[PDB]
Amino acid sequence: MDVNQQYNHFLKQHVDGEMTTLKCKSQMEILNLNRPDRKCKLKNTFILANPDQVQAICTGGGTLKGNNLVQSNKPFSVVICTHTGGESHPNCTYKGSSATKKVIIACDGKFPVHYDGDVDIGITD
Repeated sequence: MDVNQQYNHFLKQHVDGEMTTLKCKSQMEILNLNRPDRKCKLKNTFILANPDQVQAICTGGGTLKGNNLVQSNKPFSVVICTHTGGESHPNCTYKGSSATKKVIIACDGKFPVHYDGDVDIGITD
């Protein structure tokens, strides 16, 4: 299929089948090192699934809400990394939490996307 670089960016920021609460420090450092001023991102949600399962949200596996937002019809295992302290790397502190939730993402045609990666995917149910 065709490459959508925003889809690759989405997978890098939000899709990791091997993510755990204990891995928040290492995974957030990766995201924070690419942010202007290396400001501590206040939250990031990781989906424990393969790209095909998440891409499907855009092509038969999701409910259209509003403003290009689509809610997955099935729940996903997620890991949420939440800021507890720091303004910038390397003084960022995170708490990891696990949940099972339908995810809310942006779809550009058949491609999950995130614009500016300054926000996060949504969770519900």
